[PDB]
Amino acid sequence: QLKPPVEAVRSHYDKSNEFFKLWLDPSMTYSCAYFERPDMTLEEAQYAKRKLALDKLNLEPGMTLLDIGCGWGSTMRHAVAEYDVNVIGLTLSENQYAHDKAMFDEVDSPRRKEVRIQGWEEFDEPVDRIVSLGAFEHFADGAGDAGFERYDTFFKKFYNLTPDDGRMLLHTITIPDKEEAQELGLTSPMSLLRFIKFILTEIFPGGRLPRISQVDYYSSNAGWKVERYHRIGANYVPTLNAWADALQAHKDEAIALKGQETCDIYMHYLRGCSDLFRDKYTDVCQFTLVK
Amino acid sequence: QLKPPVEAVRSHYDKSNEFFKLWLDPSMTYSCAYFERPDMTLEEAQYAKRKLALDKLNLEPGMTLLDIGCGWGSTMRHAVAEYDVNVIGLTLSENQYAHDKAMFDEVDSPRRKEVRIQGWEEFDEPVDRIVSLGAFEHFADGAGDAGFERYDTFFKKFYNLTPDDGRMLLHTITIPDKEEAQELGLTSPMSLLRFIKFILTEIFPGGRLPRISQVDYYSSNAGWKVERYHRIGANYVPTLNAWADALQAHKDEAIALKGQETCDIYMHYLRGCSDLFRDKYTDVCQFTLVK
Ligand SMILES: CCCCCCCCNCCCCCCCC
Ligand SMILES: CCCCCCCCNCCCCCCCC
Repeated sequence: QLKPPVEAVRSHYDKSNEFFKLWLDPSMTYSCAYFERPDMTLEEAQYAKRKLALDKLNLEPGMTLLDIGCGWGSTMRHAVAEYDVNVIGLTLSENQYAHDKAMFDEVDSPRRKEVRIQGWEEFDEPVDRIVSLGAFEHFADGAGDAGFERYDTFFKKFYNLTPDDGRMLLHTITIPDKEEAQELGLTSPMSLLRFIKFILTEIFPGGRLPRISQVDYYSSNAGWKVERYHRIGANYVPTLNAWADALQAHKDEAIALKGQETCDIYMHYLRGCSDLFRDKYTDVCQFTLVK
Repeated sequence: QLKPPVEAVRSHYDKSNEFFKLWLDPSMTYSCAYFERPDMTLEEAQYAKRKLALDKLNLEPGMTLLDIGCGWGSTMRHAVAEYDVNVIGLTLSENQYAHDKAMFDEVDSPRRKEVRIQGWEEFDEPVDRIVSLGAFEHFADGAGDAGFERYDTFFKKFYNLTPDDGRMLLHTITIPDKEEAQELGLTSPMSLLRFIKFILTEIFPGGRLPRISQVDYYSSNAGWKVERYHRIGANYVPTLNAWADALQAHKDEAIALKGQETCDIYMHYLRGCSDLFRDKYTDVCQFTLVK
């Protein structure tokens, strides 16, 4: 069976918790926010995003929630606080794991709070609901076994680990399908091609963005149905600008911490990606998957 | 002023003359062929391509021809033989220079035969005609001063080094303009994006493909007029398949020579690029530039 893209993932997310601390919001949510109201700060928007997702799971207290690619815990920690469920978080980052583990010590609840350095490929317990925010772009990747063919194992797996009322909220960056790209009038100048290369080179090695039809094909092949396609990628512009701005604001702390080049790399990364979503070149979609 | 992309260029073209010898035609022409007649071998097609270009220069004997990015000499060596002009060749490859230099010893003529390790940025003599086949994609590159803004220096320079009847045959891979890409129905799946990244990573670091309108803008800004746009990119499929096939044919010699990975890399490179032109994602154009 499958090998998790450990080293690829670690090269990014294990860059330094203090480094990310500088420019992420306070909840350290590392995925597209949700400006449900025009006046939310970034941090309130991250809450709104977490909420928005968790609400779709029809969670009841006592249930077990699996969070795949649980980042820095915000989603788990929020799922317990606001829903009273037990949570299991999957991550491949040592830093993220270290931090979620400690962040758990703080607040208390009769609910289970587990973070693991485990891949979805290796998970094998029964759960009630599933959430994954901004991790999916790594699932087509593997320790030398990459391929969208992997989505197939994925959806069939977690269809089988969940009850008959089982639900999955898959939140992920996407790219337009043939028909829709044409319809958008999308075009790929040389600057853009250089950028993606830069991204796949300096930021997210082995990352693969799905087309909605890919998520359909493999999900339904497993028996899933999409109760909703919530396209919300426009929110990534405010998000990404916020991150970029904060990083710039801490330019001197950041150069002090992980170096000159990295400020440049990440500023370039953050500024650049903003435009991708501005231009509708990329999107973010939240699939509500049911049986 | 400008610094030539020496190390970027050397990383590719200085891979090994024996290595390229294995799969290039016998003239070792490293650019899109021209199957002027359906039955030409690759080698005859390279001649047809060289001819096709040189014919546009209205060369007379005694004239001086500058070949920019003269590759492995085929164009120079052909320009003397069939036109009786003196030739200067510019290259940044040590291997290419070594080889053209020796290849010159062989055949003889009262005509000057010069190959130099010099950039177009550094050239400063007067010439009658100018040819450049498959080098142009490196002109927007520089030793830390890349940018299409460079084309401006280029065209203004060689407008000034040539007489009033001066002509330039610019032969280069291109990419579609906005309007035309849309019209072609072009689309950039993830596989394609991964590929370009692979290309700009493992094959042609810093390479930049022009849009026809870019060549127009900068050329005319210098005073040039395009007497013809000869689009001939479809020929690159036969060319690239030929190269790929030959390399495969010599798989064992090649693995013996520069290693396992490199056979893989270059097979992947060659096979892959073929499709780019098959799909009209990229093109090849020959600009006849006049005053
Ligand atoms: C080529 C795509 C690489 C895979 C995407 C990994 C993003 C994982 N989410 C957390 C970070 C989101 C940063 C925004 C990415 C925008 C492009
Ligand atoms: C991203 C583009 C890189 C710059 C192009 C350099 C090609 C210089 N010609 C000689 C080699 C031609 C090989 C075919 C290239 C097809 C893509």
